[PDB]
Amino acid sequence: MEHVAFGSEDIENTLAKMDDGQLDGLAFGAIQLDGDGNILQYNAAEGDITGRDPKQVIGKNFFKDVAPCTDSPEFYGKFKEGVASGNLNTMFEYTFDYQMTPTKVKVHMKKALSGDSYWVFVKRV
Ligand SMILES: *C(=O)/C=C/c1ccc(O)cc1
Repeated sequence: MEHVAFGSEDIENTLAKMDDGQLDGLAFGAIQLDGDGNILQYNAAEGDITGRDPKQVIGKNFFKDVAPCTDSPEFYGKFKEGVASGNLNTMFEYTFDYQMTPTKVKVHMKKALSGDSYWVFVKRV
């Protein structure tokens, strides 16, 4: 297992150094998106939470296809403001309820170190 804590202030530095294998060792869900919301990476802990197979969701659009319950001002809207402003770093609670038992989570969205992709981090609450 990888020793990085959910919500660490340098989290994007640590994850920049990891391959696909190491992402699967995190204690929390990790999804990497491009500026359009297409899924670039999706780790095993996130599938454990949502029941999605990471190999099937990679390449799909998070907001249009995989997670329509996040297509809302409070989730997708904050993502789009962050992409546009170049500053994305926010934490909030949310409920995932599309094709799954309604599940309360804490979400941390943050821009990647290179500034051209974006992380969504998820843990149960
Ligand atoms: C509501 O539609 C949320 C869906 C969702 C969140 C996170 C995932 O990894 C997969 C689906």
